[PDB]
Amino acid sequence: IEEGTFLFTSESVGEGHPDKICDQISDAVLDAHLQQDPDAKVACETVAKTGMILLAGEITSRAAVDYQKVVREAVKHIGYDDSSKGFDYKTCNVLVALEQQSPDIAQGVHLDRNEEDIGAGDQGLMFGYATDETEECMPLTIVLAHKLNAKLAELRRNGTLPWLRPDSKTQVTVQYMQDRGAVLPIRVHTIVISVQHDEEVCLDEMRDALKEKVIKAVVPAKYLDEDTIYHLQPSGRFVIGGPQGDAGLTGRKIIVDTYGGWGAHGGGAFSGKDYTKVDRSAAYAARWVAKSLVKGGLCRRVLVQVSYAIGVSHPLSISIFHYGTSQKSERELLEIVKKNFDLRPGVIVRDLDLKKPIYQRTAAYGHFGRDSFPWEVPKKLKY
Amino acid sequence: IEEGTFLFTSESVGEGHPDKICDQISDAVLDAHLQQDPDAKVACETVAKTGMILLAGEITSRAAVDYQKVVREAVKHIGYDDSSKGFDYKTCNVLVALEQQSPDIAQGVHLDRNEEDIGAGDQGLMFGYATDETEECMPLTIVLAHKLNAKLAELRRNGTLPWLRPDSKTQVTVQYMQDRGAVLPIRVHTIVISVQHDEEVCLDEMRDALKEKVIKAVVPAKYLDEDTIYHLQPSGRFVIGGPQGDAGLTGRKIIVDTYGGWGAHGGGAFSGKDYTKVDRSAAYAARWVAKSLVKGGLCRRVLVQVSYAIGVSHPLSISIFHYGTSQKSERELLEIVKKNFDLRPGVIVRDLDLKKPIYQRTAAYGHFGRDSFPWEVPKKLKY
Ligand SMILES: COc1ccc(N2Cc3cnc(NCC4CC4)nc3[C@]3(CCN(Cc4ccn[nH]4)C3)C2=O)cc1
Ligand SMILES: COc1ccc(N2Cc3cnc(NCC4CC4)nc3[C@]3(CCN(Cc4ccn[nH]4)C3)C2=O)cc1
Ligand SMILES: C[S@@+](CC[C@H](N)C(=O)[O-])C[C@H]1O[C@@H](n2cnc3c(N)ncnc32)[C@H](O)[C@@H]1O
Ligand SMILES: C[S@@+](CC[C@H](N)C(=O)[O-])C[C@H]1O[C@@H](n2cnc3c(N)ncnc32)[C@H](O)[C@@H]1O
Ligand SMILES: [Cl-]
Ligand SMILES: [Cl-]
Ligand SMILES: [Cl-]
Ligand SMILES: [Cl-]
Repeated sequence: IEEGTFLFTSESVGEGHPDKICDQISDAVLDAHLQQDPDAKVACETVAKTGMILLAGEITSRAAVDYQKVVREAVKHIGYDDSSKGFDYKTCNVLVALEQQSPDIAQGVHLDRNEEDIGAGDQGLMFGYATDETEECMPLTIVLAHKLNAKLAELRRNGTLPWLRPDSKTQVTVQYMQDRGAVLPIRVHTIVISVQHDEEVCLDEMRDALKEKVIKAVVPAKYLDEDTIYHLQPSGRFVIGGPQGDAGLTGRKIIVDTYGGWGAHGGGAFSGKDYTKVDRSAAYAARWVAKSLVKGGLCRRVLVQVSYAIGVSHPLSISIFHYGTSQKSERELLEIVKKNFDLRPGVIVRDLDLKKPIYQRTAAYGHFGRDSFPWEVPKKLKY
Repeated sequence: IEEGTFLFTSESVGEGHPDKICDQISDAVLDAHLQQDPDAKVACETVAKTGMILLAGEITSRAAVDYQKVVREAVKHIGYDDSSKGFDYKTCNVLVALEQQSPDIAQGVHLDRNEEDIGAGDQGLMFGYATDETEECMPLTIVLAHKLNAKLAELRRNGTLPWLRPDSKTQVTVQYMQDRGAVLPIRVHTIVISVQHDEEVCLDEMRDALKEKVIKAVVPAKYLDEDTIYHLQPSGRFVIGGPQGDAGLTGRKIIVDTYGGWGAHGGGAFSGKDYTKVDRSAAYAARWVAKSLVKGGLCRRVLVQVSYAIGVSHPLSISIFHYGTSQKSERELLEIVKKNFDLRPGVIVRDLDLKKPIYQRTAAYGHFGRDSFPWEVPKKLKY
């Protein structure tokens, strides 16, 4: 490691990783409610183990939702459709333990409140991060990690590698060069890929395909060299997978959902939650602030913290850290943020269109850096 | 905010917060297995909702564990012992969905392996952090947040404030001064406390007690001033609480368990997992490295990243970032770490005594900065 350079690692998981199954189901449930009742109050956890999807949590909604159909359709989309794969949407158990939202929360947060003045749905802290090292303003480590999982699913679904199954994990270590507080990717140091597979395909066939058809189809050759380390199917066998291999829960992939270890995290999970839960809406808004600061040329890399008290609409405080990449001071950046953004949840909902039922699309491959969701479209800053 | 100073926020939760209930139950289950079989393979998730504790996951163990008794005793200790509190260990449902560990994982990780050479139980990334701003080398924001929750439980259990219930959350914002890469606490900017309570006590009595008997008994007066903001029972009413108010899951408080937003997090949860799951053992070891570097006078503040591939014993890479607080270079610090530590899980287990059934004690008030656990006792460094 040359002075002024360093390593960093991030991971991602595939659509059939059991924790990710749960995030996607939680958001399928949220979307189903929002399609009928844009003001649904949703706090839907999902738990997955062999043969079982359990929904647990709190929903107050005017919608009439068929949980059996919504869950099973989400599992079908993921690709768990036969007992030979370890899980089947047609024949699994779907159990439901859902109640109304606590009236004590409801009265303290949103009852008889003007929408713009709705209180935060909980206390908590949230961070937003952006880095100009990729065009979409995300760490390369996690971008590559996500793309490796997406490539697996693509080659599963197109029948190229029909021995693949939906459960996968990847991990990418990149060497970076310091650049005036920004970072510049140099090379890929190590790649890990583990993916569930059928009983017939042998290890050598898998490792060859993972290198030639997955890694080389994703990672630019300029980052790979004779010294890159590859751990491909390092466990040696991964036939049992999905929830049968490992329980899944909603909100157990919060670093995969965000910045891959870069930046910071306040702890809150996204999936299964409507916009009044600031764990999601304020994290989305903080990403939007950070990405706006970088795309607007004020920063090359930036971290934002916000925090809330349950029942209180305005953030308790906001702070900006620019890694030495701005000519503006911390105070000046905060002034710019305060003049251009309003981080009350009942204003974020409007700016980011957070009653729209697009949340299942966020629940795999990261919530940030993809598909021009509203929090990924920078706001033009006035100052 | 004077130039060179900044705000930071962290939160904590109490023993009866539903997510924390689940962490404690998961670790009660782990400890019960370890008491009989020090080599138990445990991956026990817990889910909590009104009237229900569900265990889901994978356990291969020679122990004979009474899950009904272990779960109910954990709930009793927390203090949920009557339907008037919303949850009762005597009369709740305890459901069990536990299978053996996947044989495909077992064969790739530990079967027929020398203990020192056991593979990591999963891939993943983990960070360790330490900061000399408190003697126990933890961020003041989270230390104060934890202590506020502990004070609530103390005054509940001693009968001082008998209207308190076990579910609580706190959040502390501190203003800091930059100090040569270290940080120096200046003042407490905002405190939030929400705690479940009985039907009889009024809001004013609670807010007065929270200020006079909780905050003043925890936070040094030197940090509190006329401008400190207090959000005490900000929702106005919190009679419904525990799992009845909000579902809980294991591993949904991973930032409360660690550094309160400081440092970084790799995503893995601790509770319910034996030492072969590097999400826990390598995070503990990385804390131990970081704390050793600060107590050994090499750093004032430091962040360490390690990462693994399933089935591979040695970390894929290690990196140290010292925030400008060391005279040694990054390369030199890494050399010192490599000469003094061995971060294979099958060596960490020995150094940190990770077959010992002490894990339920880690599962509330943070895993770090408390009680001189082995990862909190610095290693004397040779160099
Ligand atoms: C003059 O330009 C510069 C000057 C310095 C930097 N460096 C140098 C540097 C060197 N080593 C490591 N090793 C990784 C570690 C985890 C231990 N991390 C960094 C970080 C990148 C992640 N940083 C911490 C972090 C991680 C998550 N949140 N924050 C600090 C950084 O920024 C970049 C440009
Ligand atoms: C010369 O001495 C110095 C020079 C600079 C520092 N500062 C100055 C500073 C100023 N503002 C904020 N606002 C909080 C933000 C979240 C946005 N954070 C910092 C951090 C503390 C948390 N740091 C990021 C972080 C958070 C989690 N992981 N990393 C960076 C830091 O270190 C300290 C001593
Ligand atoms: C390794 S498991 C966690 C440990 C597990 N609960 C146990 O009982 O040991 C975490 C994830 O790794 C992946 N995985 C499961 N089986 C695997 C195998 N045989 N080889 C490699 N990765 C596997 C799946 O994505 C799974 O969700
Ligand atoms: C606010 S709840 C999360 C939102 C919830 N699932 C819902 O349906 O709106 C998260 C935590 O806040 C706390 N909490 C629950 N009821 C509360 C209330 N009435 N006032 C303040 N905090 C409360 C409990 O610690 C709970 O676990
Ligand atoms: Cl996992
Ligand atoms: Cl929620
Ligand atoms: Cl919570
Ligand atoms: Cl596990």
